[PDB]
Amino acid sequence: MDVVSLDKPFMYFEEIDNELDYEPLPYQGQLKLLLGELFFLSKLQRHGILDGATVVYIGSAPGTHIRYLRDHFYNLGVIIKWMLIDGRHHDPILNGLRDVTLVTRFVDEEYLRSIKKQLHPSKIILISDVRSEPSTADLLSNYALQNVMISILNPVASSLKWRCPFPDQWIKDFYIPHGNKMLQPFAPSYSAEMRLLSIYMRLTRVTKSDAVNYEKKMYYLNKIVRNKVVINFDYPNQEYDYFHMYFMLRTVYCNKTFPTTKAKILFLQQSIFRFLNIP
Ligand SMILES: Nc1ncnc2c1c(I)cn2[C@@H]1O[C@H](CSCC[C@H](N)C(=O)O)[C@@H](O)[C@H]1O
Repeated sequence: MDVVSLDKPFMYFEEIDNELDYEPLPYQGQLKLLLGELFFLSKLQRHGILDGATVVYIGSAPGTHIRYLRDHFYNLGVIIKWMLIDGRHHDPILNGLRDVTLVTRFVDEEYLRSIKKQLHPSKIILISDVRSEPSTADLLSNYALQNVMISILNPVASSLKWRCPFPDQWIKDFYIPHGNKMLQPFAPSYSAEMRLLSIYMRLTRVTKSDAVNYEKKMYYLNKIVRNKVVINFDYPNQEYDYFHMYFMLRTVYCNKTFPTTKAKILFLQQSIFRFLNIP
């Protein structure tokens, strides 16, 4: 790989500072979700709004990584209830947890109102990973449903699956919430997916020119940036994705104390990799 010297990685989409013309690990998907959700929920913990909340995770199955998320905050003493809702069955590793409610159901507008009624007036934190390759109509239907989740559940914060439809497959302008577009390390090599993180809802219009901007910015990120070795980085692995993961994991809280920040991140990465069975 090519070498580079960086003070920090790109954390949000807006920070990508170049574009490029697009051209055609074990269980890496669970690692991608676990890191982004650790990042999101740790930010909410820093703002002091996580304690006492109920996390409503829609599109959670199988959700093997969710067991690590729940165990992490449970051992920190943070009082969290989990509600995992998906039409498919969840990973059996999520069984036998009193603070984790497993729901086998595809959500619609009617069911969203019923769960809001039963959880009201407790704080709701929404995590959505719903999907269906998907067509642009599928994405528009998925993103419409995510808007319905927010307008009905009225969460204090939300993390939404966000991949803009490709410009050559455009159908119609649509609206998404305002928020920060978190970038995902260990995503597929040329994925353009991000997580929309919002702390509360004003809607924002997405156009075909935005789709072009997304496509070129994310290709430059995947083709150029993520194939760099950060030579100044003090870490056993200097590849950019590990550099990126390192900066996400340093916002994570820990019960154990460490002599250095590097020792803390190294412990966290080892803990995550072992649970996900990554060498
Ligand atoms: N309306 C809905 N209500 C409920 N779940 C819905 C929908 C719709 I539309 C789609 N999904 C679900 O989203 C998942 C996408 S991959 C998750 C991956 C998961 N986050 C993991 O950790 O492995 C599938 O499991 C699918 O069943």
